[PDB]
Amino acid sequence: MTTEQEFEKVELTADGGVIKTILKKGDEGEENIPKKGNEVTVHYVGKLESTGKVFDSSFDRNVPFKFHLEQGEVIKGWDICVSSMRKNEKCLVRIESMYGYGDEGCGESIPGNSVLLFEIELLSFRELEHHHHHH
Repeated sequence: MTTEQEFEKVELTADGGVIKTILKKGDEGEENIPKKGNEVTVHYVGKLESTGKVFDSSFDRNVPFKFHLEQGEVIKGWDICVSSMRKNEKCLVRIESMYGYGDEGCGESIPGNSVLLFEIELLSFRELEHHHHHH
């Protein structure tokens, strides 16, 4: 009956140091692993934790925007989350200044070196073997 789940955060995971919170866990899937360099489809949404401001724009709550993993658009914040997701799993990731485009300044909703939360749910993915076959 928990409305506020007592979840732990993963602070600086070994995949390049990103903060993500475990919400749902992948039930089972050996082949069910979305990794970088491969094509994945996910939706992102949430709020600005930096001030607790919930998202309310004409675009974010309306348009289903999705990116692909490792297309150069994603740096680290999404990268660690999606490359460690599962098709039946879900985590909340923290987009910090260095985890996002706080360097270049190119953001979407409110990119001001603030910490934002995006719920990433990997509904579609496809592991493509693009490496030389040893055997």
